[PDB]
Amino acid sequence: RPIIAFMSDLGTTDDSVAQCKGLMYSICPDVTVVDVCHSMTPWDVEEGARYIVDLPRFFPEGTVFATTTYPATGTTTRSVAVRIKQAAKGGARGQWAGSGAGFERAEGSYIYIAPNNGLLTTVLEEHGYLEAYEVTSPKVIPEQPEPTFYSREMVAIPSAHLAAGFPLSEVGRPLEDHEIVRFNRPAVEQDGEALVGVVSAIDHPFGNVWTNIHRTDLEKAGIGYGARLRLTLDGVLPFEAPLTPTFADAGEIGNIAIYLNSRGYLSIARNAASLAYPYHLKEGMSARVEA
Amino acid sequence: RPIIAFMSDLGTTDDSVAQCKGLMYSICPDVTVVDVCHSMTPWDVEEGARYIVDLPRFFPEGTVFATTTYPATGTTTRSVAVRIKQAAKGGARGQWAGSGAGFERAEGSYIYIAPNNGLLTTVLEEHGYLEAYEVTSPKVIPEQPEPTFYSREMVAIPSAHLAAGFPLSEVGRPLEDHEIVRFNRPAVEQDGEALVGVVSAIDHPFGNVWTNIHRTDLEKAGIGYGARLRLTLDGVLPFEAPLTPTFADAGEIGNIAIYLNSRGYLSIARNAASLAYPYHLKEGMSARVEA
Amino acid sequence: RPIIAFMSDLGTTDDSVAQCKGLMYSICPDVTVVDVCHSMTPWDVEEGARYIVDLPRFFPEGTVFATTTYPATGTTTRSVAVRIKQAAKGGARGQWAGSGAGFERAEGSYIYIAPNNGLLTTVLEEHGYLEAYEVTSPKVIPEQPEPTFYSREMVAIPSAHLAAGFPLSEVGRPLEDHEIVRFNRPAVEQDGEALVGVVSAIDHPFGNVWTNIHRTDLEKAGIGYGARLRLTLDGVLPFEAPLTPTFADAGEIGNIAIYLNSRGYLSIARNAASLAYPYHLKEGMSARVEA
Amino acid sequence: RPIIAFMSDLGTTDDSVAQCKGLMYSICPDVTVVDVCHSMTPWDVEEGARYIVDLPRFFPEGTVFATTTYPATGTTTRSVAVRIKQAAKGGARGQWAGSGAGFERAEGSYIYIAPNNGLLTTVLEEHGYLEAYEVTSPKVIPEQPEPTFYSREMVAIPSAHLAAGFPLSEVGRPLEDHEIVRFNRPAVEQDGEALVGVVSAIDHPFGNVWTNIHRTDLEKAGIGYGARLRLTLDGVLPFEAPLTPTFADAGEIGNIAIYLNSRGYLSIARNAASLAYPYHLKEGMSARVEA
Amino acid sequence: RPIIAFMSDLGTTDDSVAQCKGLMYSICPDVTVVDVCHSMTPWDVEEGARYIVDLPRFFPEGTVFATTTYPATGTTTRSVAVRIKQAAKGGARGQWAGSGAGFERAEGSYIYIAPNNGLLTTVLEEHGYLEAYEVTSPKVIPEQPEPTFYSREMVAIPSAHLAAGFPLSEVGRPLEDHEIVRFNRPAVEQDGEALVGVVSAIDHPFGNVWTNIHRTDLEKAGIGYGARLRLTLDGVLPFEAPLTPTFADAGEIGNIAIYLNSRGYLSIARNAASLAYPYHLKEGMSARVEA
Amino acid sequence: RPIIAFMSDLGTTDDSVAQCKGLMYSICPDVTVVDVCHSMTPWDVEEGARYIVDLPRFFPEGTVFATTTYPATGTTTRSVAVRIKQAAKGGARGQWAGSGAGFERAEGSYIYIAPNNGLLTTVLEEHGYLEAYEVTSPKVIPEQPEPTFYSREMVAIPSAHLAAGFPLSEVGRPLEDHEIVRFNRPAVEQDGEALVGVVSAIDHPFGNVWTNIHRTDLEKAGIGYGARLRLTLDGVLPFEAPLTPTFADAGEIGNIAIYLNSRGYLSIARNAASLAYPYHLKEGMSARVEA
Ligand SMILES: Nc1ncnc2c1ncn2[C@@H]1OC[C@@H](O)[C@H]1O
Ligand SMILES: Nc1ncnc2c1ncn2[C@@H]1OC[C@@H](O)[C@H]1O
Ligand SMILES: Nc1ncnc2c1ncn2[C@@H]1OC[C@@H](O)[C@H]1O
Ligand SMILES: Nc1ncnc2c1ncn2[C@@H]1OC[C@@H](O)[C@H]1O
Ligand SMILES: Nc1ncnc2c1ncn2[C@@H]1OC[C@@H](O)[C@H]1O
Ligand SMILES: Nc1ncnc2c1ncn2[C@@H]1OC[C@@H](O)[C@H]1O
Repeated sequence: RPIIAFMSDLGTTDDSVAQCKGLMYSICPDVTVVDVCHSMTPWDVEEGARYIVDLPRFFPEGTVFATTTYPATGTTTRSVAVRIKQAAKGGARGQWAGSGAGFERAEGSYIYIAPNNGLLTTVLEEHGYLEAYEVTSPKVIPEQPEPTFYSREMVAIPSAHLAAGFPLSEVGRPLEDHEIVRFNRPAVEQDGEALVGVVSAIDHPFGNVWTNIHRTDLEKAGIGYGARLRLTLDGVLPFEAPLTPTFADAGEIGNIAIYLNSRGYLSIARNAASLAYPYHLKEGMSARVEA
Repeated sequence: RPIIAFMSDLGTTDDSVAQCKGLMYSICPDVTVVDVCHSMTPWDVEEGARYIVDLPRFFPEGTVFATTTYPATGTTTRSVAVRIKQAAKGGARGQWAGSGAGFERAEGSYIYIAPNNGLLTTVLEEHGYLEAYEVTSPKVIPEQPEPTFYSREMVAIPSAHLAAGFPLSEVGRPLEDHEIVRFNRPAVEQDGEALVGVVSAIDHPFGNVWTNIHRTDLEKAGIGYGARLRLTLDGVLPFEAPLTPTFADAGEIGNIAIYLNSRGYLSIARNAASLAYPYHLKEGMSARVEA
Repeated sequence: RPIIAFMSDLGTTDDSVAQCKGLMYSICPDVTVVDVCHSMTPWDVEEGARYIVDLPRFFPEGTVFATTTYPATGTTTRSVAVRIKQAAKGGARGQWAGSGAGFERAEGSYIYIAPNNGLLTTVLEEHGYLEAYEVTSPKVIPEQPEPTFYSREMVAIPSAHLAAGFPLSEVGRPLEDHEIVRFNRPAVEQDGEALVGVVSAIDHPFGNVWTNIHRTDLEKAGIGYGARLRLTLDGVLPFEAPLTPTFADAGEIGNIAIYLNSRGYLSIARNAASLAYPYHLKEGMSARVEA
Repeated sequence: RPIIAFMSDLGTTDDSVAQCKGLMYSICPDVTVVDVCHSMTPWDVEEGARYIVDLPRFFPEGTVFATTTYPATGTTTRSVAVRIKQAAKGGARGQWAGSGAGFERAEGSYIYIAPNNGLLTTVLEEHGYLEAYEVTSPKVIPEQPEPTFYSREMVAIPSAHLAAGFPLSEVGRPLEDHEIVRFNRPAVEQDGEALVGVVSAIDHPFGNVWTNIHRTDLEKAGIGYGARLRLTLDGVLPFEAPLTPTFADAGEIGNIAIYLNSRGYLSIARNAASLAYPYHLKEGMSARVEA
Repeated sequence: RPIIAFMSDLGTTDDSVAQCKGLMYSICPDVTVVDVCHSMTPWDVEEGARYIVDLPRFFPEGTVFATTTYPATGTTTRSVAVRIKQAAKGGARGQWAGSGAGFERAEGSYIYIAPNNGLLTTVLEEHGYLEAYEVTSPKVIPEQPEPTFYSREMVAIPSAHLAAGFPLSEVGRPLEDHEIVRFNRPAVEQDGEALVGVVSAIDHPFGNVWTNIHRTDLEKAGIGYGARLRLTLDGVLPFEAPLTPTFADAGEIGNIAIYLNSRGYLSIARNAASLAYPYHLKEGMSARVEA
Repeated sequence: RPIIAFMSDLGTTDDSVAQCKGLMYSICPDVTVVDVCHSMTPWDVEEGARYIVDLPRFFPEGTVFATTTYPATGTTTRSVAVRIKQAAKGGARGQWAGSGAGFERAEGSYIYIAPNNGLLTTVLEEHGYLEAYEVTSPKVIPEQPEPTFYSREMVAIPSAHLAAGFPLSEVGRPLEDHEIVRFNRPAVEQDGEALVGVVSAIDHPFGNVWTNIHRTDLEKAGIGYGARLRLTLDGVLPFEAPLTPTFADAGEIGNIAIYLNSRGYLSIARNAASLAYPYHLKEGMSARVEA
């Protein structure tokens, strides 16, 4: 029962994803293809990273993550296939996912395959890796790859072989760490008592505002649930609420909640109302938080 | 062979649904997860209800419906899990779904699990139920649920246990009928000869206009197929057409068709043209029909 | 391991696709339903055709394509079910899909079931067919089909029977060629030595512009890779670039690439930037190319 | 004391109109320049005609109307200057404008100067004319006119000379009637009992809907104030109301009023609410009235 | 040198305002018509009132304000014409307007003529009046007024007569105070020591936000310039700044300024940037201020 | 008969402009106020400059240009009042404006009064100046200026005094050239045979594209009417046409015209169609022209 969890920038409007999947079932008949999402901003590797980084703990060990935005499609670039180390806890607390105490996931239990364009930056940062290979073997990629469709040729296709039991180390040569492209993650800076970050994401479809200010950034400033915060967005929008676990703690529908999102990050929202949408709050806006 | 049909407000733009599915495949390795849709207006329980009420007769017996919009996520609230009674005939004529004479579905064959926020109102109204349980057992939900993600913790996760054969009566204590939250459904009023309802939905992607005026409401003012009807929307934009089975009966493309939709309700459309969109017709607009 | 690849105009916003899938699993329990897309412009048979024409080669043999926009729903019209002949190579070079030299598909290995409304025009043209039948048997369609939902009644339900091994020739009588509705595709017309076609698609989500000017139209005009092209769109907007295999060949991010798409047609893009969106380029705009 | 009323497509966003006015005050120091409007759809002669046809009876005798959209700017074309015959009664009843019994205007009291591109079609149709001259004399136009600004050179400038008392017959040679460009006006057709016209204008800023069905057309099918009428727009959106003098006769705010507008034409509106805007009703939509 | 200052809801897109002006010049040839604005939300008497209430002090004595939105056009309603009492100081400090110490205006120096529909509510409140009359005399209005155009018939035309020296008291009978329709203005309400009002206007084209919280409301709460204010808008968006005289006091371009507008009310802006537009702030949003 | 030509950023939607004008008539009873435009992008001094720079030749000598966007309102900044030197020819040719050979305007014949914020940069660059004074005298400005309305206090008010004959040199102290704020005009660069500039303006309401590439830039590259040009916009849109005097020279409606606009600058448009609007071409886009 192999699983490919499939995240791409291919959209939901044509047969692009179906082509990949058709090939996945062709190569790995017993595969279950699980869509992550296909609507990421094309070529936004940092956004794509966000949709794939917290996946492992939710999936059975041995799951293969075929994750791709491939702007360098048709070039001599080749994908990277990595076996991660830690599946890694997560969420507002830092816990295993599932009922009871959650599913503890073994180490070295997930493979990601992606363009080597930095899409896996946070995956490697947060999970670490045991081994990483360039995907070159004609056994797992086309000998004549479609130039404009490396997401299919260099990710979907080899992902299905990996899911089918194709040995990871046989995809091509091992890559040294410096050969794995990374994008830079701008740090949350200490600017006084304040933590200064950005709006990392508008949380669709709700219009919640996600920051790159992590629980760990907060914990080491002393900020926990109950702490009375000023969260300033866009330089000019204080917001003031206690840090609370959830939206409803804000009381009346529409009230401001400052909370920790399911990924573990400082967030702001309204209670059963959209914060971001009516006021056109966007990713990239500044986010400062002080107690 | 078990099936969970999954309806949420989680959107299709990030890994939220994928996190749920990964846990569903984790808990119930043989499961098939069928998306209903994930694009409902967040927190709009009445709209979510529309997407799930007609589902049972389409699905194999034993299907679990994991249905969720969870505005009260992170609160002490707990989901309700119900075995419905009748799968119930549906459509313009009221029939079993499928080839030949349709597939008759044994009673008690489907479980819904949902926030106990009234999402299941029309499910219970239309199918009845045999048993209802609060979902509280740590065998089916996290001991430390993500405060902001009860749709995962309190729906997706225990739905997978239910699909995996976890005895329904073991999820929590039985709920009495008055403990199951219901929303109020606006009645269709008789106003003289007229029937007064509402545009209950714009039928995307076609821009057909669905009202809450049922066929039973029509055959109460004498109205069957063939009847010249006047249908006014938003109080001002009126329409005249016979009540016909389908769009093409309007004749020319763009012509107004008044019909019964596939859920049995008085609707208005253009034949192979959008009615709602050019005129920005919206859900919530008054709808009056008179013969 | 039966597969139904499912392409409809049903959208992704309600339970319509789920109703179809439920019945698919009801009828063929071991089936895997693979979504192609569901977001096509309703009733645009030419567009629906693009999303289905090059599917066969990507899918395991025996795959059934359930492909439907059904504007004549509720009429006396009946679907056509065809077994196509050659699975047919594609891409910018014309190959079999997959790793290695790709995966050859035996002839007569795929069935399409569709409204008989021309949706299968390009499938038949490109693949040929071995047998075509009207879908009328109450073994495979409802005796009382829902008038407004033939996509489910006359495509979804019967496709599942076909996926389950119901003999194709027993679905109804054989259709002669002339009985299979076709749409006409406008030809690429000559104007001096310029090729005049149309923008056949904006390739979402990338904003690439696809024209109906094929590789054959080009190399029949002595235009090969490396050729300096002037591409005018909408009779106004001119672009000049050499013909190149892929986007990154344009050089800097945002530079114009004129290339052949993964479907084999003259297309235009910005490199890792969206061309169509900032300029509000649309399907149906004229496209003129010249050396 | 001379007045030039100035209607152009020059917009209100730059100094274009101001350049015209400066020259108008330069040439005719005592002049009063009255803006009609400057926001007409560029090059839409029929729309510009609407803005100028009803003007004469409102203005003191001797007023010059400088009316211009000039798509043929910079060509050998020359403006036409005409002394109209009758100032003509107007409105729903047809009357002189002003207090008491209105201000009767002597015949031959108004001059229009315009591109000879049909802008004056309805002016001539409704007022008749006494004399018409091509505007060519270097005493009233630049010897070296700005190619792209004939609205200034060939309208604003000579209009100011005319206001300054430059003899009209001295502007150029007389034009014969066939040399004055006219546009074709769609006739109002009798279709059974119905009258078929068009939405001739959306009446901004109110979103009232003006048709080209005249009161004379109405009192030809027997229709006067009080008559229950059915009015359909865009073929599909029909409306029923008595024909009433004014909006408030509809009773409640938002209620449909069918009336004769201030230019004598069958119109539809809501009472103190916008009709056109919520429904995106547009000029050019068919309009059928039947009693 | 008679002046009519003209404020209507007639828009700037057709000949409506020009028809009025033509008649104004017909009746009072030496008149200067000064446009206030013509773009007010149709029928929004409260909004119309804002554009006219502080005019008198800026205008030469004897100016007539012809001020009209006329939703009850064509009814038995007649306009009111009033001579106001004190021309009344204004601004953020309360002064006479002009160079030097400004220009004092004699009392009883201005006439407003308007629908009797409350448009003059704040004019009367702020200025008082010496005399008020119903406008009925066929000397100043048409005997056959155009039903849909009372703004012209019952405001424009009679204002020109008044501008021309037609005795005010001869326009019709005197109206008692109670006969002059007033609208109610919602009060700034107390909540703790916070002032709760509304966004009374988005100050176009700047995107400044004007509230109905007046200088008096503030310094009645012990809020003076230099006071640190928290201004929450729409019950969501918080801003903090000291109260300052002007925008540039915020410092950097784009910084928040909370200030008193040139009309004397608490307002909020970005310095030389638009506040309202990026945040889609609207008139009618709640505005809460607190020290 | 003094004239104030009045250009501001005050908009057309409230009483702001009327206040200024009221004061202008108060101070200079016999004044004619001529609106330039009031809809400039607030605080965009370069845009405002464009609306005022070519004004003088169109106006009678002695005209006063009250031109203002005043983001530094309420500060210790004071306006500059300048008497220009050359009225300066203009247009595609470089000619005097008016009928015959045009109105030659004497030198030193126009005064501009503006904030000293660089709004007059091009005015001074193109016309030169004879004298310039800071506007400080309480005879021409308020002693207590409205902080947020320096466009009225420091421009409209003193402009009316200047129009009334108030001696220019008495407004305040002479300013040295270095005290007159200028904005930088980026030069058109010679990059080969090419002239590289920008899109300086979208020419509303037509959607023509104006560049800052001047006839003088062209003449000294040898480019005149008839020259076959490639005009590349936005780096990726060649356009190719001869440089022609006017739009119609492009032939068919919608054809590309490259021409010299009425201000003397290289421009591109379609013939009686909008170039900029359908494709969302904007100011600030690159503009290269080569023969
Ligand atoms: N204009 C463009 N530029 C660069 N890459 C593009 C592109 N359009 C699609 N792709 C890539 O092709 C493989 C997909 O993943 C997508 O990122
Ligand atoms: N701002 C908000 N307020 C309340 N509930 C929210 C919310 N954002 C997401 N959810 C709920 O979190 C679980 C999802 O199903 C969603 O309904
Ligand atoms: N207004 C309309 N006119 C014609 N066909 C319609 C329609 N709405 C839905 N359908 C068809 O019903 C089956 C779906 O595939 C869809 O194409
Ligand atoms: N649909 C409508 N309802 C009510 N009044 C209207 C209207 N259209 C224009 N007017 C009024 O006619 C005089 C103008 O001032 C305008 O307010
Ligand atoms: N938010 C703002 N910031 C700076 N100046 C502003 C402003 N709103 C209006 N003005 C200026 O006030 C005088 C007008 O000319 C305008 O430019
Ligand atoms: N692109 C274009 N094509 C044709 N005429 C145009 C044009 N832009 C402005 N004008 C005309 O130039 C004089 C104005 O009145 C306007 O109609």
